[PDB]
Amino acid sequence: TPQTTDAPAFPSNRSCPYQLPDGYAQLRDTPGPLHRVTLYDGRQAWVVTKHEAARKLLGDPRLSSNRTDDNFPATSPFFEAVRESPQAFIGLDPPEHGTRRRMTISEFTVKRIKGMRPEVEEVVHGFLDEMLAAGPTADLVSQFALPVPSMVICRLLGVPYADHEFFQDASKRLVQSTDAQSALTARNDLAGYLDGLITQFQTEPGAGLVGALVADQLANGEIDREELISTAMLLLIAGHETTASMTSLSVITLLDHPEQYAALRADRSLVPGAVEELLRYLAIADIAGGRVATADIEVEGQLIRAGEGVIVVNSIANRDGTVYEDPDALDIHRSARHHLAFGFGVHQCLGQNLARLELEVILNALMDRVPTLRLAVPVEQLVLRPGTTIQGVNELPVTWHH
Ligand code: HEM
Repeated sequence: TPQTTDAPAFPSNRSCPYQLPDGYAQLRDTPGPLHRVTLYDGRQAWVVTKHEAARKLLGDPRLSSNRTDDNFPATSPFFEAVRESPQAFIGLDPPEHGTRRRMTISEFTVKRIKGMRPEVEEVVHGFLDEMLAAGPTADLVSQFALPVPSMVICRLLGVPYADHEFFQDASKRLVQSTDAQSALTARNDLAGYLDGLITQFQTEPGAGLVGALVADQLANGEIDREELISTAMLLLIAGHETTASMTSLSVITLLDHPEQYAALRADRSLVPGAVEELLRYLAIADIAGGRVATADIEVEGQLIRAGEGVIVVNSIANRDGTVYEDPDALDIHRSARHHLAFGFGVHQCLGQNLARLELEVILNALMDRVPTLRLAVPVEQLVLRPGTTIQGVNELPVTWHH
């Protein structure tokens, strides 16, 4: 009995850190902007598998971001936790979405990211000093990839870095949770911590975004205390986990393309372009594109009906050969313009330029301070996270010149 299905199981896991899962390359190859998939609980949904339809759909207000909707395309138990938990603005639609997002934008402006560059370099070179002095081998993840953006986002938010063991652990448990209870637990841990910080700030105003939200919006009744907790938690978790994942994966990927990595070292003006290429190619938040239709939507002769789930899969859309010639080839010299690693439209990544600055600084610093960096293990021995979470590795053994 043939087992071929026209709604394959989704998501799928990467077998190579920088290549689409076999299932996804297949989805990519099927003509038409949309394909049926079967989600973990048996329910069916659409995935968007082409670049222009991804942009169009991400821009269509008929696709809601409400993750508490009964028909939201839950991809794992994490989403069961999401569905019964309070929502940050990532799960809101206009006009509510804008009123919350605009409370946070001031920290992420181009001018502000510019003026973070000296601070990001200090943090990066700080953790490099320590790692290089500490041993001849290291886990790049715990010793460098994670602490750097952790310290940077903590200062932006006004979250004390002194508490980093606690909130880094809770962030991991939440984002990488495989069951709903573990996710709810990690969320509750972070929420109680952030609640304490809020009270503290009400007594003694504090620095950072959390400090400003407490002194301004909360005091005016413009945000709920619970919403402020959700907002700070989103930025705190996004701020840690995304750039950390890009760092480890970029290192693995560049070391597998030595000719391009050498070109990069020889001409640092190539770094911003290389960062855009690595973003396109690694697409680490590739299912952070879930939606539910609130009205019927016609998509090139296919119909998304009201109440149906839609996942905009940006890793697949980033490998659209009609936009990126030889899409599965890493090319730090290509134009990776218009890529969807950060989404598109009203929910386009708030932190995108912070992430870009961090990755530029990091790559330049590794090339400068540790040009002999190499993996301490074969790529094959690394353990990749599953396709239900942010892509990456939890451990990355590295070594360098003895
Ligand atoms: C390092 C690479 C990063 C990638 C690939 C990435 C990816 C994405 C994607 C695909 C979305 C769209 C979600 C959707 O449409 O539902 C998003 C939204 C978001 N990101 Fe990023 N992100 C990154 C870094 C960051 C950083 C460093 C922050 C710091 C706070 C951040 C904060 C956010 C927030 C708050 C949203 C929600 C935006 C909204 O709903 O209006 N991200 N991200």
